[PDB]
Amino acid sequence: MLRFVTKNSQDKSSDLFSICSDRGTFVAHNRVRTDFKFDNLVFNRVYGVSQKFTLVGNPTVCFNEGSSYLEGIAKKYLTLDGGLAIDNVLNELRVASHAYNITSWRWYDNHVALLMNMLRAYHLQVLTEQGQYSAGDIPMYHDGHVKIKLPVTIDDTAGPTQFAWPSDRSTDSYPDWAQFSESFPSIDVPYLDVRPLTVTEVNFVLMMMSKWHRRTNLAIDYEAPQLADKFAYRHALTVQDADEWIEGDRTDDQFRPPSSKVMLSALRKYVNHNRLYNQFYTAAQLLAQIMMKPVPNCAEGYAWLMHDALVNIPKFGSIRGRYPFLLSGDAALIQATALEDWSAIMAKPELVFTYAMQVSVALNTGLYLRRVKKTGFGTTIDDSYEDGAFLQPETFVQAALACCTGQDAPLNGMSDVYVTYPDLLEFDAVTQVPITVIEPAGYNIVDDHLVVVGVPVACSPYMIFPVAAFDTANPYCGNFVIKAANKYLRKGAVYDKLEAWKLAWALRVAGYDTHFKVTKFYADNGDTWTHIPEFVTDGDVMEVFVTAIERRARHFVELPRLNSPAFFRSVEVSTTIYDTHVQAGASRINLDYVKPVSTGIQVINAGELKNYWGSVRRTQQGLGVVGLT
Amino acid sequence: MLRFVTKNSQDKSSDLFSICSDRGTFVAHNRVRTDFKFDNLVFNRVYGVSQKFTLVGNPTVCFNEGSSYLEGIAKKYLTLDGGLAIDNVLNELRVASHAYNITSWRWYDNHVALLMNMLRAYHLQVLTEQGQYSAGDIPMYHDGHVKIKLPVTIDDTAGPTQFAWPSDRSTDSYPDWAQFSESFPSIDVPYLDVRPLTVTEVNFVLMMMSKWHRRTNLAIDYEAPQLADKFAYRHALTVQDADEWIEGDRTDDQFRPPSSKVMLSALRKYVNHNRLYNQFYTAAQLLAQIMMKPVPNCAEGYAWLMHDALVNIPKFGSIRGRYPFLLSGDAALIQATALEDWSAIMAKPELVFTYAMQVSVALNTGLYLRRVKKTGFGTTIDDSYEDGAFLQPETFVQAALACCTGQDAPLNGMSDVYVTYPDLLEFDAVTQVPITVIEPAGYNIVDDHLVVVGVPVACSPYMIFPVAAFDTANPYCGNFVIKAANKYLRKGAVYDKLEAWKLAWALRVAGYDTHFKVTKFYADNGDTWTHIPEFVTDGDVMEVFVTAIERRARHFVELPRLNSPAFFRSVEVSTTIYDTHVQAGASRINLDYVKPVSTGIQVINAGELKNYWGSVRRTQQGLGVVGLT
Repeated sequence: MLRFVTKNSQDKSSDLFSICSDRGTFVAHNRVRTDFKFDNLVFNRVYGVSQKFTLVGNPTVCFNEGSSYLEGIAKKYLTLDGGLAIDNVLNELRVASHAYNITSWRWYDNHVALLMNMLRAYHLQVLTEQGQYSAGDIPMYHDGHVKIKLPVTIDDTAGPTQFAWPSDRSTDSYPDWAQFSESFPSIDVPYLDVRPLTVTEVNFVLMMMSKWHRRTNLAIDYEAPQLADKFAYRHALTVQDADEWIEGDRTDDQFRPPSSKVMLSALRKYVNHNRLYNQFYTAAQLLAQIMMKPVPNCAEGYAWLMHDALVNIPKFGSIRGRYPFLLSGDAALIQATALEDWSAIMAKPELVFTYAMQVSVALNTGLYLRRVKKTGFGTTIDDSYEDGAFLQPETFVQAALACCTGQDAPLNGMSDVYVTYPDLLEFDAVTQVPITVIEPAGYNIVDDHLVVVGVPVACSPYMIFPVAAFDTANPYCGNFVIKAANKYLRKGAVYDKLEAWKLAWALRVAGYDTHFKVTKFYADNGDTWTHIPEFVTDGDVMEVFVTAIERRARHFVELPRLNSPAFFRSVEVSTTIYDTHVQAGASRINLDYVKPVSTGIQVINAGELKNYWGSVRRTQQGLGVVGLT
Repeated sequence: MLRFVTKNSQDKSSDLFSICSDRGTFVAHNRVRTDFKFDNLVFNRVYGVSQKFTLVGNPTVCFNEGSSYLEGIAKKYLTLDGGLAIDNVLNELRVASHAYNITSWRWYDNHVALLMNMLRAYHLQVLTEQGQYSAGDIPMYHDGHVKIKLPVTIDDTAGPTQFAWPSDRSTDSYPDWAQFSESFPSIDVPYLDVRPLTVTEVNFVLMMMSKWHRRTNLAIDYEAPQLADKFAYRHALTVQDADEWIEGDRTDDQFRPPSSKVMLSALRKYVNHNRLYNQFYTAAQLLAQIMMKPVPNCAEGYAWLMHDALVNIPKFGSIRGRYPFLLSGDAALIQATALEDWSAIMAKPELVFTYAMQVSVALNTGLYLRRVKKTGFGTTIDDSYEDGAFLQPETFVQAALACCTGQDAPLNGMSDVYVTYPDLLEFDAVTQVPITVIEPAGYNIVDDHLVVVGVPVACSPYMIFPVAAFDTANPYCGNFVIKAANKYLRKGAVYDKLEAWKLAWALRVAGYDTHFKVTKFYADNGDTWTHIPEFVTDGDVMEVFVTAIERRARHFVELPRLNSPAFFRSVEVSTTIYDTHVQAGASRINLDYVKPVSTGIQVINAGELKNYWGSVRRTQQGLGVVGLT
């Protein structure tokens, strides 16, 4: 995850932003300078381009059965090829079978749900103490023309301002827990080791073991039942503050949730003690992938925002506190990527939020990129693009990321886990958008409802600028030249679709709107980005007519008559970012703090694609899932 | 003096401004263009920077005893090494001793006070006929915050609008004068030869022989008693118009002071006839050095303006009209610098005023430069800077000029004459400034009084731009580059003090104010120059923190986030002057008119440092008084 953010070490550094949001949303400002080079002299415009992101979401959770993983177990009981040694654990058990039949049969170690719960609680408490925790509210689209407003399940103003405990006292049951220090396990039941945790951190862990009530519209407050019906924890001291709060003995005031630092320390201690590096890596990946979506500045863009995601979080199971000697020894085949990403998150916890911000934009753009690159602008005859990585729900987000940006998207590192949108597997997926009553201008409104085909572009690429989405030079590349039209006639300046869009974008930045035929280039002011129109994607057309290029009221850098001969000059456009700052209502990272803990940790760089330890690579032939090498 | 103004012949030319001032002060406008070169393309801002100068002053005069000089005497009675030949004058006297005992013993030729009186009267009459002669008035400092207002000894509005005679009729006595044409002197008393002067010019000379009453706050209207108690002038015609005005015979209307042209012609005739080139050169130097001070645009800057100067003008004595044959023959060892500067002033009389304007700025800046260069920003361990030229009061102004600007400051050319500030010999000199009652912002106000240490910078260098005050590139140099910070941390962008000031100045010009720690950069609008803050001078600090660089209301050329990595670009700044004009309420000079009169004038380029015929040179080791070579 860290390498993806740093673009494989851009000058061995990158930048991060902490989580901040008001009313469930936050703007993401930018400052850029766009050049215009014609007549061998340079003009420029410095403009502020913003981008709205929202934390509001309602994903569908699926706490179904999942496989077991024993990576953070001592090297002498695990093995790369020999796997789990049941003979060694029976010998060291201290007949054998008499313990086998009791509990030694399950072997269902998996804490992904617990780690995800602790992470989302940390994020929610961060928002709480920043004075910004509240019920979500999706923004409205006021543009004089057709207006969009969406509902929320919980009202913002009545919504809670404080992150209380997820579960509600005196309404639902809790898992039955009791401290357990016996060497010999007695009941087949998850045993989780929390020995080195303080009273408050172990209290927080076992309280988050309970079930989760949703009290807000945010995407990370999803519903979650109790991870285990019964369980026991390996701790020297018997903790019952949570138990006292379960009954009326402890009041709400005296059992307030801890501060963000305490939850972060609890998570660090838990993962370090149980050697849960890969499991936490998967948990962070999933939480970031479900974190948020970008608020569109166009009308048809909200169709992407209407969709809800489906997540496969595995059912919880912990065999690490059953036997004290499991963790005695260096951990077995811990992935190097997991170690470095874990060190990066623990050093800077905002890395997960920044990666979520990058991944939302990359995925939303890459879905459009794949719906276009399948047909290749309609000059691909067969189906030899091999976009099949989009099919299996696990490599959905990874394939979208790889298609949008050339970088290797990081696989989830875990089997039967994914974040997927089932209804958007196919690119000819129609969506309906509830729409208020205002006269139209060619937004193909049907029965007072925007009909949207496929998935729309809903964000500017200004947080991943070198995206290289297209092969040719374009605004996504950043620097491009504007060439003369293919041939000039009465209708005017036959232009190829992609080059026509490039010209339209450059003129819209420069202050001239353009008129097309087979009518203008509806864009956004705040975000002077002009999203690619449907004439590029439809593939029925290959040349387009630009009739007239007019002057907007907000004039800017002056250009000649581009759409006519003897007056056109081959201007070229280059933009650079001056200042970016995610405000609402930064922290530099370099590869100096990446150095992971290698003391008593066996590290394998190689991975097997069966467990999804790899990275999907986009090539010209198409996407492709590649191992970690 | 001329070479100092022309910077040793800048393209063999320079520029001058005539004296002009309203209410005792005059602005000094400028127009400059500041560049900003980053991303291989150039931005610029063209802004008007002004500077206020005031003629108001109250120097302390000291008409004490001084040495005698016989330079403009015939070559056969003076000698470079043999000196005054008393045998030759006794032979040519036409016993000898019988004339010795009478008058031939004194030999006290010195007219410096008379020449200075005629020059200041010329300047005052110029101001009078320009409709700008009035009582002085020091400007007030209105800035919303703490405000400064200073008093004046004579009220402006009640102050006279016309330059009347210095002395007051029917209040004080006058020197007793009578025409004298005898070959044989009778009484030991100064005898000054005014033979070729007209009636009005000789009248003006002998009237200025009287004592001077101050009727204005200007610095050149200083008090002066009558130069000689008794004297007689060598003139063919007995002039008594001044005598008639002494009594009631002549009214005020009929004895108005002459026009500026008449006084200038009188001075030219007097100095040419008596061969007073060196004496006039010293008089012009002194008058220019006391002319004026720059009005600061900062608060603590007025402390320099509060100070008063101490001047050593020698007591008058003239042995040149005693014997008609003294001036018969070519003059003896006249300095070449004196001749060329005399020719330049007579051709253009505004050279003295322009040199005064240059010298005020150079001296005020160089005092700060020496108070800093002694410690070398606090990385000099010993006292091996050899600033001892500042100690003796005679080479005070010269040392300040040499320290500010690399050019050789011209020595006074005369012994026991100086313009000096006794209390500012030491750089740890505290001064108090009367201050009006307004809430503070960190101007260390004590008991409603600005406490100021040392001497503050009170002027912009825009009239001497290539100043080269500092060794490194800086705004004083004009062109400099802005480098990356030494190292970046949470507080932000460790910067060396000098480079931090360079960055602050460049940003303040560009429209961004900057915040420092160990708080901003208080500067002036009208004069966008930002004076060097105390963190540069204190020498306790060597690195400074720049926290944030904000955008002012009056935005200008846009720059990226300079104080952060991945966003900083090494901008470079260069400024050039577009138009300068000294307005209130120019005259080009080239080295074509410099050609001095060499007919019957013996000229020596070499000089002896005993009589202060040299030029103090600043080197890296320190200052140093160097002869004329």
